[PDB]
Amino acid sequence: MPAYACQRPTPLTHHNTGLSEALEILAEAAGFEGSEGRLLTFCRAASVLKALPSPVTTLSQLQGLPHFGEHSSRVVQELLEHGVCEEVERVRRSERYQTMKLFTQIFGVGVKTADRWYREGLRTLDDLREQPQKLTQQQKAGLQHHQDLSTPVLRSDVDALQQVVEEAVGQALPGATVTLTGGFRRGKLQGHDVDFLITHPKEGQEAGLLPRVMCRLQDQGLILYHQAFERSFCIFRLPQPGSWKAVRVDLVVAPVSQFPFALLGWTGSKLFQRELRRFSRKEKGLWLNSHGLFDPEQKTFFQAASEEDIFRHLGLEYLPPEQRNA
DNA sequence: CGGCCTACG
DNA sequence: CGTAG
DNA sequence: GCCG
Ligand SMILES: [Mn+2]
Ligand SMILES: [Mn+2]
Ligand SMILES: [Mn+2]
Ligand SMILES: [Mn+2]
Ligand SMILES: [Mn+2]
Ligand SMILES: [Mn+2]
Ligand code: NA
Repeated sequence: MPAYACQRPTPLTHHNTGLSEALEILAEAAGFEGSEGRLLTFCRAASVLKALPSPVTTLSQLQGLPHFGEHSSRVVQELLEHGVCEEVERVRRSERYQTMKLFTQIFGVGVKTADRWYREGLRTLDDLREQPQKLTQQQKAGLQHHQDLSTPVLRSDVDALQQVVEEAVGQALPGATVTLTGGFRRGKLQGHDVDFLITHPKEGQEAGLLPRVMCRLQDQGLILYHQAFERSFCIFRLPQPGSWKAVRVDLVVAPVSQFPFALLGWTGSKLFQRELRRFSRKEKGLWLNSHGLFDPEQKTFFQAASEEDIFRHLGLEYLPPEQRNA
């Protein structure tokens, strides 16, 4: 088992679901306390289990696995022997965990804001609604739409949404294309939002595109909320039988020269991409982001025509999106 | 021990 | 500060 | 919390 998640296939469904979910609770809780290092170790340990070919049945099967030390091994041991880990359950029921989870779920609220509200004594959404002058416009939108935004987006919803985005994109710039990214591109059947990547085959034609797209979607009455720019974090009105629901949609524009890097970055998973950027820098001495791959010694950017090119540049076996579910 | 991804709005 | 994978 |  290699130490970096980008070095091994990780399928969407696997054989250690219960174990990985428990470690991800501890990862999430570490994030709420500002310990990004502990969050990373628990996320990485969970991801190792997702990549295994069969269920872990005995503690002995953890020896030699990367990111399993005393703490993560004790969690698994308690789950194997008792079906529950007391630490995990204590986190689950804790007021701190439940409230930080509730608050950070709000669009416009991060860990730092949620923690401040927690220290001020706030605990519920209605607490926040009874003091609305303290909220940003973004947070007000996130709170008004919170119920709809807590409802999973179905892959069945995504097709209809892509065609309306394509219509606006085609008026904004004929020939421009829309690609579904994020978790749906990795094969998820549900998600918390829809992610789209927009480009145009003629380099430079994409300049100034996203404002033109947003104006057109807004004129169609489809935009419930949005803030030159190249990323837009929106709330869209999506049809429903006899009504509609609010859905989070992210739109990103990239020049076609950067498209493989943007496709790779926006297809995720989040942990996969953090691990891939870490691997690039620490093992290969190259700097990766969603715009390109930089050699800081020769002062040059790698040209990529495909995701396959990027894996080759980095000396990694190619993984299709459905094996990037770290 | 230091490091932990790397951007844009 | 928020947001993205 | 774990790697290297
Ligand atoms: Mn170990
Ligand atoms: Mn026991
Ligand atoms: Mn998504
Ligand atoms: Mn998104
Ligand atoms: Mn850019
Ligand atoms: Mn996210
Ligand atoms: Na949030």
